[PDB]
Amino acid sequence: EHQAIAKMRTMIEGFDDISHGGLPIGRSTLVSGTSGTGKTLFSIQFLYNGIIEFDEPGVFVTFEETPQDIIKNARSFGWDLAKLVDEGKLFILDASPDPEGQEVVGGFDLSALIERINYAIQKYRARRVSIDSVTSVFQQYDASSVVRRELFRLVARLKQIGATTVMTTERIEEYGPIARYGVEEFVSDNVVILRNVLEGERRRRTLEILKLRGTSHMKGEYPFTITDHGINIFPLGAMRLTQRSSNVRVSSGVVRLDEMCGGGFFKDSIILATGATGTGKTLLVSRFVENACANKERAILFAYEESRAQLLRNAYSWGMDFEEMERQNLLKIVCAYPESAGLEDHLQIIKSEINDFKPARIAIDSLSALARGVSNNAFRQFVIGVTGYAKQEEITGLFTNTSDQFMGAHSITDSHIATITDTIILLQYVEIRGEMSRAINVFKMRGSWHDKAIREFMISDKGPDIKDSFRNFERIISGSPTRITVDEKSEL
Amino acid sequence: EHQAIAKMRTMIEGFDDISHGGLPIGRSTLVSGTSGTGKTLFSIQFLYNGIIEFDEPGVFVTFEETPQDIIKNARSFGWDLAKLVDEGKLFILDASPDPEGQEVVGGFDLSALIERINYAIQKYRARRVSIDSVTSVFQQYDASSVVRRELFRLVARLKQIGATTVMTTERIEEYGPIARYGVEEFVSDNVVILRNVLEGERRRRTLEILKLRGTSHMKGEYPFTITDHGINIFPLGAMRLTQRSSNVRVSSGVVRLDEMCGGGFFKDSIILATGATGTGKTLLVSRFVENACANKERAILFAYEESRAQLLRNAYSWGMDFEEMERQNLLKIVCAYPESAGLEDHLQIIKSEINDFKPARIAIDSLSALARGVSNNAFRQFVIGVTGYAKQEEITGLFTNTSDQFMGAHSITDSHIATITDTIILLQYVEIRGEMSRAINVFKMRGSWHDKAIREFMISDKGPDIKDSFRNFERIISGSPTRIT
Ligand SMILES: Nc1ncnc2c1ncn2[C@@H]1O[C@H](COP(=O)(O)OP(=O)(O)OP(=O)(O)O)[C@@H](O)[C@H]1O
Ligand SMILES: Nc1ncnc2c1ncn2[C@@H]1O[C@H](COP(=O)(O)OP(=O)(O)OP(=O)(O)O)[C@@H](O)[C@H]1O
Ligand SMILES: Nc1ncnc2c1ncn2[C@@H]1O[C@H](COP(=O)(O)OP(=O)(O)OP(=O)(O)O)[C@@H](O)[C@H]1O
Ligand SMILES: Nc1ncnc2c1ncn2[C@@H]1O[C@H](COP(=O)(O)OP(=O)(O)OP(=O)(O)O)[C@@H](O)[C@H]1O
Ligand SMILES: [Mg+2]
Ligand SMILES: [Mg+2]
Ligand SMILES: [Mg+2]
Ligand SMILES: [Mg+2]
Ligand SMILES: [Mg+2]
Ligand SMILES: [Mg+2]
Ligand SMILES: [Mg+2]
Ligand SMILES: [Mg+2]
Repeated sequence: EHQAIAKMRTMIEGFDDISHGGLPIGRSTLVSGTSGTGKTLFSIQFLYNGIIEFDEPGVFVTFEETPQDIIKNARSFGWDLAKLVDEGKLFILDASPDPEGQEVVGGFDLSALIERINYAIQKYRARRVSIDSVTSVFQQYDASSVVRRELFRLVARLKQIGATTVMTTERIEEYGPIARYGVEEFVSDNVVILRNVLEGERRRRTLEILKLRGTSHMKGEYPFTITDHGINIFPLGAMRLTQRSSNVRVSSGVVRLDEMCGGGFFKDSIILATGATGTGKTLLVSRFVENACANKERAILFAYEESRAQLLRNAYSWGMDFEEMERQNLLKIVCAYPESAGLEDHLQIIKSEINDFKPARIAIDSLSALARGVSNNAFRQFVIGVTGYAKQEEITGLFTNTSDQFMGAHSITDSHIATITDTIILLQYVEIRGEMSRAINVFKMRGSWHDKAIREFMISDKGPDIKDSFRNFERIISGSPTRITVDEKSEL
Repeated sequence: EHQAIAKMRTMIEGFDDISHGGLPIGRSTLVSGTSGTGKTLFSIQFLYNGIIEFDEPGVFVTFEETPQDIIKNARSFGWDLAKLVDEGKLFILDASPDPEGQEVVGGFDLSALIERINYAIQKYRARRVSIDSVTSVFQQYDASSVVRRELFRLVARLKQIGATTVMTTERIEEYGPIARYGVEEFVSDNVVILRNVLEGERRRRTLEILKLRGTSHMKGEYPFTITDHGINIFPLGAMRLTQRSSNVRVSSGVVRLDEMCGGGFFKDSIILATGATGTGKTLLVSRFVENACANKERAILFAYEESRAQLLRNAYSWGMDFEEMERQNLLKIVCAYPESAGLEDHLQIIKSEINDFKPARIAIDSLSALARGVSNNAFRQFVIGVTGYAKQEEITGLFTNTSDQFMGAHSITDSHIATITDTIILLQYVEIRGEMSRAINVFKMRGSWHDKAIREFMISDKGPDIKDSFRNFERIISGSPTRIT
C-alpha cells in the first residue's frame, strides 16, 4: 500500500496512546520483560479485547503453561477465554514439552510448528496471534547466532501470513539487555519493554516502546497497573492541556474565607492549603468536604494521616457530622497509609473511586504524606496526574501540605508544586506575646480578587473564626512579630 | 589528490554542520547504535537526499529488512522510495536470508556479495551506498578477528569503487563498545554513534561523530528528534554569536511599565518576568501578548501551566479579550505539559510554530515550568536554544519564571540564566501591615535606562496599576519591611 503503516487498537488502557494507535497491523511485536512483569497477561489481553470488541478471532501459542492454567488465571480478571474457545473465537495452540521426553526437538520443531500455526490462523480465520515465550524454545542447547536466524524465520513466515502478532520474551536484569540473546531487539520490528523496577522496597511497573518501525510512538517509560481488569497504563506524559474552566463559584465551608477569595473557590480550580503541622489543614478540609454535602453533592475524602475513626472524632468536636454525611450517601472516606503502595498505585485507586462515586469535590489531606520517600520527581508527576484529572473532570479539589518547619516557611510548597495549583490558602502560627496563635491568608486566586489580609483566627467547637489582621506588626511572616507605634495621646 | 578531503552533503538537518560539510567522499561511514535509534533512517535519508537534491543515485544493500518493508517504513516520512527505484535513481539490494531453508549457497560469502553491489553501482551510476546491518551478516558464526578481515575487505572494495559509503552496525550497551565485535570502530574511516539514552524514565536521542579520518568535525553528543521529516539535529554549539541588534523599541503592553523601562522594551530582546507564585507573571504575559495585536503583529503564546480554556478565562477577567485575537489571526495559542515532551523536543516545537506563524512576539509563560525534573545543564541548553533563535530571528520574547521561595529569595533565577536575558522585570511581595501587597521592579536593561525603584502595583479588572514605592521603608526586599518613622 502507498499508505503509511496502520495500527490495530489493543484496547489496553493507555497502550493505545503510548502506541499512537495500537499494534502495527500485519507485523509481530516483541514484548519482553523480567519475571512477574505481565508479559503473558499482555498477550492475553491483546487477543481477548480483540474478540470482545472487534470480534477479531485470535490464536494463542504457548510453549510452557498448559492451556488449562492459562484459562484458569484468566478468571483472575473475569475472563472466560474458555468460552471464546468453544465459540471458535479463541484457539490455544498447545506447544509445550511433554512430561515424558524425546530428544532432538529443534529441527522439525520450528518449521513444523509454523505450519501448525498457519493451519490454526487460517482455520479459525484469525487476526491476532500471541506466541507466549518463544524464549523457552531455544533454551535446549543453542547460542546467539542460531537464535537470531530462528526468530527471523518465524517473525517473517508469520509476516507472510499477514497476521498482527505478539511474541513474549523473558529478561534477566531489569535495565540490562532488552531480551535474552540480545538479538531479538533487532530481528523484530516492534519491541515493547515491561519493567518491574525495584527502587526502595516498593516495585513500580513501567511499559516502554523501544521502537515501532515505520511509525510513531510515545518515547519512554510510563507506569501501568495490573488489576481485576488487566493492565492499566497512565499516559501521564500524554494528557492534553485543554481542561475546561468555568467562572462558577462554590464554598470553602467557612464563609469569612468565602469573602477572602472574592466569593468562594471555583468549581474548576485546584486548591491547596499550607501550614506547619497543627495550623489546621484538616479543619479546612473538614468544613470543605462538609460544605459539599449540605448542597447534595458527593465528595470523597482521601486521608493518609488520620484513621477513619479519629477522622470522625476530631471532626465531631468541630460540630459537623460526617457520620450523617456518609449515611445520606453524599460523603465517602478512604484512608490508607502511604507506605501501603507506590504513587502509581494511589493515583489509580483515587481515579478509581472518582469513577464509581463521581464526587463533586475532592479533598486529599496531605500531599505531604504521599511525598514520603518517593523521589521529588515521581511525586511531582503524581500531583499533575491527580490535579490534571480532577480538573479535566470539573471537580473541586482541596489539597493539603504541611511545611517541614513551623514558623519561617520560606517556601509555600516545600517541593515546589505551587504552580500546579489554582488557589492558595496559607496557615501560619504567630508568636504574639508568649502564645502561638493562628493566622490565615489567601495567598493567590487565579480567577478572582481575594483579600490581601493576613488575618488571625481561632479554633473552637464551631470551627474556624477569621478575625482581624495584625496591621500593627512587622515581621508577621517571620512567625515572631514586632509591635510598632510610638505615639499615644497628649495635649495640642 | 593534492588537496583537502572533499565532503559530500547529507542534507540531513544539522549534520552537515556537525561533520563540517558532510561525509568524507569515497570513504565509508560506520553509523552504529542500539535498536530504535534511527540508524536505518539515517542511511535511508542519506541515499534519499542524494536523489532529490544532487541527483546522485543510490544503492541500499539491505541484509535483514525486506525490500518491500524498507519501502513501506519510509512512507512514514512521506518518502516514495517505490517511485525512486522505478525511476532507477535508487536501487534496493535484497541481501537478506531465505525465509525457507538453504545452507550451501553462501560459500563465496563476502566476495560474492561485493561483486553484486559493485555491479549495481556501475549500473545506476550511484554515488552513495548504505549497507543496513552488516553486523547481521557475521551474526552467523564469527570471532572478532574474522570480522576485521571481512569488513576491511568490503570497505576497501568500496573505497576502490570511489563510492561514498555508510554501513550500519547495532549496539547493546549505550555508552559501552561502539559496535558489537568492538572491531568496526577501527575498520572505518568515519564513526557516527547513535544513542537512545534513558536516564530518568525518559529517552533522548543524541548523535555523535566519534572520529572522521581526514578532516575536523564537531566533537561530542548532540540531541536529535526523529520526526515526519526524518532526523533533525540541533548543534546548539554551532550557533554563533551573530544576532542583528537594534535600538527600535516595543511596548510591554503596560504603558507605565514602558516608561519604567525608559519607553518600552527593545525589539530584539529577551525579557524575563521572574517572581513569586502569584506575583502576576501571567498578568504581564497576556498584556505583552495583546499589545502585539493592537499593532497588527502576530504573537504566539506558549503555555505550559494553565489551560488554553482557563487562559481565556483569566484573560477576560483582566479585561482584554483573547478570543478576538486568535480570530484575527494575530494571536496563536499553544499549551502542553512539560512532561508531555522532552526539552530537545519542546525546543523544536517552538521553532516549528514560529516558522509557521511568523510571530513578532513570543511568550513562554514559565520557563520555570519546563525546568521540571530536568538537568540544570540540559535546561540551560534549552534556554539558549530559544533565546538565541528568537534573537537571530529578530523576535521579541517574554519569558516567565517563578522562584522557589516567596519573599527573601536570594537570586533572580535559581537556575542562573539571568546572564542570558537582556531585560529582567521583577515581581515580589512585601508585607505591609499584616498585608500582602505586590511590587514590580525593573532589575536590569542592557541598552536603556529604566527606573531603579520598586513601585507597588495592584491588580484588578482593568489590570496592573503600577503605583509608587516604599520610600519610608527598609528591607522591602527582605519581604518584611521595617517602616522607619
Ligand atoms: N487479578 C490480578 N490482580 C492483581 N495482580 C495480578 C492479577 N493477576 C495476576 N497478577 C500479578 O501479575 C503477575 C502475573 O504475570 P503474568 O502471568 O501476566 O506474566 P509474566 O509474569 O510477565 O510472564 P509469565 O506468564 O511467564 O509468568 C503476578 O506476578 C501477579 O502479581
Ligand atoms: N475542638 C477543638 N477546639 C479547639 N482547638 C482544636 C480543636 N480540635 C483541634 N484543635 C486545634 O487544631 C489543631 C489540629 O490541627 P488540624 O486537625 O486542623 O489538622 P492539621 O493542622 O491540618 O494537621 P496535623 O494536626 O496532622 O498537623 C491543633 O493544633 C489544636 O490545637
Ligand atoms: N514517522 C515517524 N514519526 C515519528 N517517529 C518515527 C517515524 N518513523 C520511525 N520513527 C521512530 O524512529 C525509529 C526508527 O528507527 P529505524 O527503524 O529507522 O532504525 P534503527 O532503530 O536504527 O535500526 P533498526 O530499526 O533497523 O533495528 C523508531 O524506533 C520510531 O520510534
Ligand atoms: N481579576 C483579578 N482581580 C484582582 N486580583 C487578581 C485578579 N486576577 C488575578 N489577581 C491576583 O493576581 C494573582 C494571579 O497571578 P497571575 O494569574 O497573574 O499569574 P502568576 O502570578 O504569574 O503565576 P501563578 O498563577 O502560577 O502564580 C493572584 O495572586 C491574585 O491576587
Ligand atoms: Mg514468567
Ligand atoms: Mg510467560
Ligand atoms: Mg537494529
Ligand atoms: Mg494534619
Ligand atoms: Mg537497522
Ligand atoms: Mg586507528
Ligand atoms: Mg505562579
Ligand atoms: Mg501562573
